[PDB]
Amino acid sequence: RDVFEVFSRDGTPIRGFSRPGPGETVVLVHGVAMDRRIWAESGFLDALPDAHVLALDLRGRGESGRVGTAEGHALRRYVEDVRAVLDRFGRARYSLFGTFFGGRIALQVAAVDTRVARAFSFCAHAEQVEIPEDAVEEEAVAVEGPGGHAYLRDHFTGRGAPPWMVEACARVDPGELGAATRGLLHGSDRRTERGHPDQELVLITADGDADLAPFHAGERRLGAHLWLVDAPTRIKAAGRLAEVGRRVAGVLA
Ligand SMILES: COC(=O)C[C@@H](NC(=O)[C@@H](NC(=O)[C@@H](/N=C1/NCC(=O)N2CC[C@@H](C)[C@H]2C(=O)N[C@@H](C(C)C)C(=O)N[C@H]1C(C)(C)C)C(C)(C)C)[C@@H](C)c1ccccc1)c1nccs1
Repeated sequence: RDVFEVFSRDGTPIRGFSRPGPGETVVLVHGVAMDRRIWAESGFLDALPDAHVLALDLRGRGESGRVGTAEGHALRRYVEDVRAVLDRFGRARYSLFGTFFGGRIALQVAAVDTRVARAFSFCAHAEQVEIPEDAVEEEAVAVEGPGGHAYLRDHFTGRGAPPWMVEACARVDPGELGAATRGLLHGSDRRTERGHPDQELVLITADGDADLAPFHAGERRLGAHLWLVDAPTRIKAAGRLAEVGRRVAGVLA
């Protein structure tokens, strides 16, 4: 792997790795309490042996610049972070894959960037969501304080998350956990749109998801394809991420 840095629209440095390959260029977008190490740890990366893989750390996570404000964590800023990565590698065609909120990011990048030929959203749908201000602020307080990593660890353990997902939370600065959480009140509630007719949009979730309605809504509204994995919940579906990688590799082939 090679490392890269790019600068987002607002000056934030965005750092990542490039794993060269002869195949399609795939850009990987992690979730809120994660960093780019999840792709190797989950087995997703080994499922794409031929692809040119680009994996960034979103702002405030991993090796990328610190933010520390809620508006700095607005959805539009993460979209700018990903588009900067698309600029550095100069391709006309990219396939994006995002986990959890990273899926929402990938969908929004697809809406605005005609270089995105495919976008895959793992365990996130594309529809409008009502965000309860009070509960999100409460969660920001929990995650940003001294007990914040333990709060997330305990929650994800108790819901059967894979170990890599449990462990990743402790690698995120508590101040950025709080700011990213508050950032969800700045634009993340809106639905995403289709960027252009030829785009391939894929949503992935647990067959046991308690709320499949918005996933079906995306099939209808966006012409998205819905992929199911065997799991009772979205968190547990993350145990199937390597398997999903193999299915992505079948599309890219
Ligand atoms: C139903 O969702 C689940 O089954 C768990 C699942 N979450 C999500 O799919 C989505 N979100 C949510 O549904 C709600 N949102 C929350 N908090 C905002 C939020 O998400 N976070 C703040 C901390 C950060 C780790 C992240 C998170 O995970 N928090 C958990 C908490 C229980 C540990 C958490 O969901 N809390 C809740 C409350 C309200 C209880 C505080 C909502 C409807 C208000 C948007 C994410 C992907 C998203 C955010 C914005 C736009 C669209 C989607 C995940 N499992 C692992 C990673 S994401």
